[PDB]
Amino acid sequence: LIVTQTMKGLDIQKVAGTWYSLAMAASDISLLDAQSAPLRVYVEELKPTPEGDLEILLQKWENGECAQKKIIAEKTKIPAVFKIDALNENKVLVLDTDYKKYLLFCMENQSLACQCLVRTPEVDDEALEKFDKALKALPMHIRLSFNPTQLEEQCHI
Amino acid sequence: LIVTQTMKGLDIQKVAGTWYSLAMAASDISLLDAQSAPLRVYVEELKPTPEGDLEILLQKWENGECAQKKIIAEKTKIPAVFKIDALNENKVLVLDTDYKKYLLFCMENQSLACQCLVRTPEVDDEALEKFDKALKALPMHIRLSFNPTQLEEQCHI
Ligand SMILES: CCCCCCCCCCCCOS(=O)(=O)O
Ligand SMILES: CCCCCCCCCCCCOS(=O)(=O)O
Repeated sequence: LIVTQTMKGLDIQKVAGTWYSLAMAASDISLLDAQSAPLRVYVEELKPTPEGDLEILLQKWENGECAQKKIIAEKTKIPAVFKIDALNENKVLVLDTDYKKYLLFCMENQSLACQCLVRTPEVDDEALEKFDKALKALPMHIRLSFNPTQLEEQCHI
Repeated sequence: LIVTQTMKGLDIQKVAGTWYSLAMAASDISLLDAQSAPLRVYVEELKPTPEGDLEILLQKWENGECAQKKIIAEKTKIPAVFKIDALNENKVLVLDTDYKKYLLFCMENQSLACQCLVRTPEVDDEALEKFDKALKALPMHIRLSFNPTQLEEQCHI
């Protein structure tokens, strides 16, 4: 592991709905620098299933255009940790959430990216503070932040 | 203005010599995101002149390659503020320095980029702390950081 913050008592059902990728950070600049960078992903919505897996809808710049993406995170024995089936299986960790305003999560394979998710297209200073505090314990080298205008655009244009 | 930290008592002669661009931050992502981004510049050396102007040597990715650059910052009535002659004249502000370990500066036209400069190819946590504290009073949206290996490479490859 690298991340050692996970949320206790996570009720996955309650993260359902609309999210905005307010800020992102990664351990390597190449993970986030270009518009087409591997982990430069913009969360649209989370749909927990009844079995407790997590369907994710997001946007990614790929074809020289903003593409829709539907991916599936499978549950593990840890309620705050999920697993996506890629070539090498990537781990998703929910560090913290209050369900109604913000959610903080990291993705790790080694390399790592984290995001601050918010419910509304607004700069939540407080959620950004939690994000930054969760991150000082991590070796990040690129950090991005978006404004309310960009949050309402496809791929944060 | 946007930046309202400048260093008091700056002795420009004493910033002469070798510097490393340890961290950079900008108000807009486009200023720093790509390798060829406008303000993605890597400081090599500062040469104050006897009149008190400041010659800057730096590296910039431009031709699909890492290019050498020699630019001149002209003094103003404020010891911590200098002016580069571009199409629109850009202002350079020295926020803080201890001459021997770190220097913090911002460039502003509106948009803005700041850097944490260090003498040695080492992660100075303390200088990075000062940088981050000087920045919370600013509206930055992209932040980059480099490791010791990259600091010894041309254009931080
Ligand atoms: C509880 C938080 C939910 C996790 C948020 C989404 C993680 C997305 C991982 C994308 C990997 C790369 O995606 S790709 O389809 O473009 O290859
Ligand atoms: C005391 C600190 C000294 C200031 C550091 C250098 C500022 C460089 C501004 C580059 C502008 C863009 O440069 S360009 O030549 O590529 O167009």
